[PDB]
Formats: sequence, C-alpha cells, structure tokens
Amino acid sequence: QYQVGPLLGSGGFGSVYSGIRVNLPVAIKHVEKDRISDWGERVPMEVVLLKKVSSGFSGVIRLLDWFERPDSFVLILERPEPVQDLFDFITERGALQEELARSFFWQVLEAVRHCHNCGVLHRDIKDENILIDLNRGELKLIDFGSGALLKDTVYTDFDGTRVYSPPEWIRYHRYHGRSAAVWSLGILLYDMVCGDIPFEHDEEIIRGQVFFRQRVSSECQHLIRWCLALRPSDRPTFEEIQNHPWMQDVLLPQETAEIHL
Ligand SMILES: O=C1/C(=C/c2c[nH]c3ccccc23)Oc2c1ccc(O)c2CN1CCCCCC1
Repeated sequence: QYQVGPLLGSGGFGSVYSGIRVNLPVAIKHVEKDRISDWGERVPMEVVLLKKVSSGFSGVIRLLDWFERPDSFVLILERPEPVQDLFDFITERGALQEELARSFFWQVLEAVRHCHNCGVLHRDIKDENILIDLNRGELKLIDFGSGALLKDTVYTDFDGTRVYSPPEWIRYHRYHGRSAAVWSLGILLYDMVCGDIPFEHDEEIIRGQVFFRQRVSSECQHLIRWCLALRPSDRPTFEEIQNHPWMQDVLLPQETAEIHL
C-alpha cells in the first residue's frame, strides 16, 4: 500500500521514513512496543491523541492510518513537500525577524489551542516538533508521543524535553497542563527571536532570569518574560497571549511564505 522512501530520522522511540501512497506524500513512523510507556484505547497514546486532534483541518499533522505488528506499531502521517522543521530553519537562518516570529508563533498558538479544544495536551512543544510547509507558509505540530489527555488536575509524569520544562517540574515533579504549555511556548518564542533557547541548566530554569542575546523589541521581551513567569498562575492564558500587543496584525501564512520563504 505504501512505497517506503529513505529514513527521515530516528530515536529510542522509533524511526520515520518518507513514503508515497499508491499518490500522496506521507511519513511512515515505526514505534517499538518495548519502547512505549503510555498506552490508550490497546494502542500507543500518540494514536489516541492523534485521532482526537486529527479531525478536520488544523496546524497539526494528520494521522492517515495506522497498523499493528507483532513488535511495533506503524503510523502513517501527512507529509508536506517541501518541508523543513523549525529547528533546522533556525539553525540555517539565525534569529528570526519579529514579523516572521509573530506569524509562526500565532500559528503555533492556534495549533496548541486546537489540541486543547480537543482534549489533547502535547507536552513537548519545541522547534524540532514543528514543521514548516514552505509553499503555503503553514506550521504543523508533530510527535504526540509524550502527550496526554488534557485534564485539570496535577501531572506527575514528564517525558518531554527538559530544557523546555518549567520550573515547577524541575523542583517538584508536578505541573498543570496549560500553564506548563505556556512556559514551553515562552522558551519557543525566545528561541525564535534569539536563535537559541534561553536556559541550558536546571538552576537557570529555576532562577528564570531572562537575558536577551539579540536585539529584541520591548513588547516581545515583555511577552516572553510573561510566559516565563516563575509562578504558574502568573503566566498568561492563551487568550492573553493572543491579545498581547506584540501579537497584533499577524500576517497570513501565504504572505509569510511570499515575503519570508
Ligand atoms: O512523530 C514524528 C514525525 C512525524 C512526521 C509527519 N510528517 C513528517 C514529515 C517529515 C518528518 C517527520 C514527519 O517525525 C518525527 C517524529 C518523532 C521523532 C522524530 O525524530 C521525527 C523526525 N524529525 C525530522 C528531523 C528533526 C527532528 C525531529 C523531527
């Protein structure tokens, strides 16, 4: 049913190949049964999570199908072409212009709101888990493998990216969903405007003091420092982020593509 192309990447979860449906581009993701920690209804949680979010259009990668095998699951995912993940795109072009960071950040926030509206919390938002559809100028979120059903009580597990994790996890091994998500969005927007993440080490995370290494407007610094408030409840809601003066007059993905890509 698919034509396996070349390997696109791999970790200790699995391996993802480029592929063609027999005519659409897809990505074929192989996950080891040995290596899954969280299961759902029996399937890897990613599958539960993607079915929940994969209705309709959005800035989330769609699950086209999946298969079980003796020792592994295989997920069949949308693949835009051409595409570049945001970690790459930042490595290559350095810190982004504010206008482009605003366009990308908005789309991320729309994708994250959509997951929450569907009861899904991603738990590993970061540049590497974001794909850019270069022709249309649209961002898509990938890798729901550390996700969870969204809930209002405390989380005690985390298998996301440490440097993107908030102070309350580092210190207490506890966080709530939306507020830990807003923190990682703070790390992400800093990453976009500065070209790298603000904190490398547990104690800089706990300290939460933000130093800017690049010229960044004041409103953006304000937004970033707000998402990165040490007390969870001092962090903005998604709505407050989107009503932030720095977020006004965002460009369309298509204008973003014409100007910047
Ligand atoms: O869940 C994953 C996914 C889904 C895709 C859906 N369409 C695509 C198109 C290209 C690449 C990946 C995809 O790609 C994944 C996933 C999990 C881990 C991982 O290391 C990759 C491959 N990645 C490409 C290289 C950058 C580092 C991470 C992203």
